Amino acid sequence: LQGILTLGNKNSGFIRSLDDDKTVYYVHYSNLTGALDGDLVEFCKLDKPQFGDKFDAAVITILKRARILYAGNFLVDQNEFALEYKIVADNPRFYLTMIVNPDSIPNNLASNTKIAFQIDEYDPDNNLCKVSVQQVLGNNDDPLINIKAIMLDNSIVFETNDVVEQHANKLSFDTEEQHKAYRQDLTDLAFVTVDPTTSKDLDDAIYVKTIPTGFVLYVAIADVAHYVNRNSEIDIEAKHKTSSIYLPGHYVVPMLPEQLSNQLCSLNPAQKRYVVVCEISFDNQGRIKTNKLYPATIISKNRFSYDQVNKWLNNKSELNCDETVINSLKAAFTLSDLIQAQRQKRGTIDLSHKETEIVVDEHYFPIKINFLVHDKAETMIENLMVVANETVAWVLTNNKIALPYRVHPRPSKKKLQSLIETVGELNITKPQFNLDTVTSSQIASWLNENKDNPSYEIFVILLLRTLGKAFYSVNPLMHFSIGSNHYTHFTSPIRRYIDLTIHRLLWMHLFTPDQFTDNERDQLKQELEKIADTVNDTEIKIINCERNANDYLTTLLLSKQIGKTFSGFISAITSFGIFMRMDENNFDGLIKITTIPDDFFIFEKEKMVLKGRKTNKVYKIGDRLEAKLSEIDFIQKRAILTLI
Ligand SMILES: [Mg+2]
Repeated sequence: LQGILTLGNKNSGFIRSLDDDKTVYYVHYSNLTGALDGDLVEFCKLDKPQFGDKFDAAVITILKRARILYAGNFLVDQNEFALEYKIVADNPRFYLTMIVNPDSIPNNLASNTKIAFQIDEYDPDNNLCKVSVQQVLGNNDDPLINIKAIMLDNSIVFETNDVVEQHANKLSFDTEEQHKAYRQDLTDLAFVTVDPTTSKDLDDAIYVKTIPTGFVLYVAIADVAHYVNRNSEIDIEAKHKTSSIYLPGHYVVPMLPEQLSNQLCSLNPAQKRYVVVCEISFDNQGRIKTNKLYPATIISKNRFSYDQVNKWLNNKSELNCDETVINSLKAAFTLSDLIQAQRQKRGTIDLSHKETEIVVDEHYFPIKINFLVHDKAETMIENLMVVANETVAWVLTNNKIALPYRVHPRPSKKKLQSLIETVGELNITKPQFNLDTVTSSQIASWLNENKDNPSYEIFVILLLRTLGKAFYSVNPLMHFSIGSNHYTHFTSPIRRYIDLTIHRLLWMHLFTPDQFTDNERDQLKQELEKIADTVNDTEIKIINCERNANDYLTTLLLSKQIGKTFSGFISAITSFGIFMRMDENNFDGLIKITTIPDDFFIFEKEKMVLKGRKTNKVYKIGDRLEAKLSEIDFIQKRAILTLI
């Protein structure tokens, strides 16, 4: 009766009901009744029986639009002494015909200008709507303007909020805060930051000490919850954003304003800074012995890039820093290798695979695609952050404090079975573990014994699909790929709202509980599941925004390479053709089913293969192919390939 509409191929789609069973109904284009992708609708089941799989439905009314603003290109032409206005929506799932309100059009608005429009009225029987221009965004051919339009279409805020920046500018460094009894003075320790050269997120610093029995690790995290009070204007805006946004060209939309992100909560060299420390003692095998969490004061001694540290590692350079910093870094790498070995022993799934980035010029035009490489300095830093994240999750759990976990459930038996059959056709071994009971360690061993297989890349790709997305939950579910029964996000509160919330929980329950009421603690506890829901919903939008931006920029790059031949492998098979992942750029192009030579090919859904009816030739996931880039579909932002 009520559900969320999702539009797909050919702008038919399906409705996911709001009931407990979350039942799915198919809806054909002709039965949408003016509804758009993501809208909440009232729907009825069709009096037709069942073709198969699921029931069919029709939309009755729209209960709530997914969006109020839509991006599009504005066109103006004069025909017969009369101006004619047209909008071409950016989103190919926006299928309605638009009548542009002329009183919304500035006299100076030229053709090929990106705009945002709203729907003023619509006619569900004719798929016609009246729209008004609400924002003029800029030249429609400018790639940065298209990236900003994509954010708007995904409901992602990117304009600076001056009110919030003004509130943030009132905050300052209180010199007396370091003399509070609850705040440990750590200003003598040789903390350092290690980050990408371009990053302005400097909210974590590390120091590692050797003791005779092993190591002491200090992970110092900028004390953002100390600066951002719950339900302040800054907090509300951060909670709306949920996260910083990262797009190509190192374009960042920060979750928090500048006076926090670049000053008071930026652990800049030689500045006193207030932090929350996770201090963990290890034995000489990398096993955790003890831990403490506490507010502190530090002075970072150095700001390093991954590049500087890696070059120092392979003796291709040297670091101009104190000897205390050198020894901390050496112990950090030693400790990190030990921690890595212990986590592999207990069970953890290394899902590393090929990853790329798009290089753009100063005008945001894409230049080339780079493959990212394994880096020993990132691996060390990430290893230490993971152990802090897991430790904080256990400390909060041990103290019976409700929190948002970062969870990643074990995948179902049926999904594993499907995976095993697909990859078996590629000479990936048959695993011996029980599919009901499979542990993180057992998946790791399975991956390890196939590391030399030529199809290891599609193996990891398919495994990642099988595992699906991690998410946040207040219920204590495992994190199957990290390998822990309890895990959360604690080390990045400058750019993730969950980490900010975790910090608030520490303060209100462990650090200074006497300064808060039980109603404050219970008010936050009661809101945790809605915070998790909003962050989860917005994470889907952010991932979609990244996918949109990557498809836009990569097809823009590929539009200058028509006729080029690419080698690659089949990454997916659908009823409308073959997706081939190109070796040279890691991007999926579409080979349309109808145009495949030498036979008539039929989609077989159970194995997800195309089979030729006359020759029995099979296309399957993992197959190696060569294909010619024949066109760019700019409507759907797809690269179309033809087999050669
Ligand atoms: Mg960092």
